[PDB]
Amino acid sequence: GAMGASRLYTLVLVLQPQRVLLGMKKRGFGAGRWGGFGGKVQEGETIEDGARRELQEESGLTVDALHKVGQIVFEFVGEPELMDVHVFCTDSIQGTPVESDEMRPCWFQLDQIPFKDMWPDDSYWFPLLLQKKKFHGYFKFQGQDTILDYTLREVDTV
Ligand SMILES: Nc1nccc(-c2ccccc2)n1
Ligand SMILES: Nc1nccc(-c2ccccc2)n1
Repeated sequence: GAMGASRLYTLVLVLQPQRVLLGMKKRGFGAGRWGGFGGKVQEGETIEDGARRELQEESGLTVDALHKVGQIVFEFVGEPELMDVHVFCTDSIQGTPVESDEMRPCWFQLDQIPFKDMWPDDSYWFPLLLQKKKFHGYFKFQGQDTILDYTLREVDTV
């Protein structure tokens, strides 16, 4: 039948030549994992404005200019609504990251990407992000650890 309805999310990676900024989620769904900064797009908000807003709210960083790098759809067994995540990256920042109620930030060298403490799907698409290759992906999860199905492709245009 019809593909499930999806909720629009953004996800932002601050990716510099030698390091990436990640936030450890302090509470809720996915708590205890390092990831990018993101959340739900609000009514009337452009996707990129939502991405900038999520970065500011969760990390304190203000950036003008994000680059679209990928789209990932997440599905969780037992929940009919999908997560439609638009992924962005920026290399140029001009402030300091701060701990927020949602996220605790640390910088990671790019030979120390903390995959063991990141969502399992990141092992597949994060390498494409690091190579500056655009991608579309889909991951079906049983709970937070187990992938039952996934698709992934490199694209020329997101
Ligand atoms: N906590 C939780 N657990 C399972 C699924 C979801 C979900 C959220 C937004 C959109 C689609 C699914 N959220
Ligand atoms: N990379 C990835 N994979 C699956 C789910 C998530 C997620 C993280 C925080 C909040 C909601 C979903 N992130």
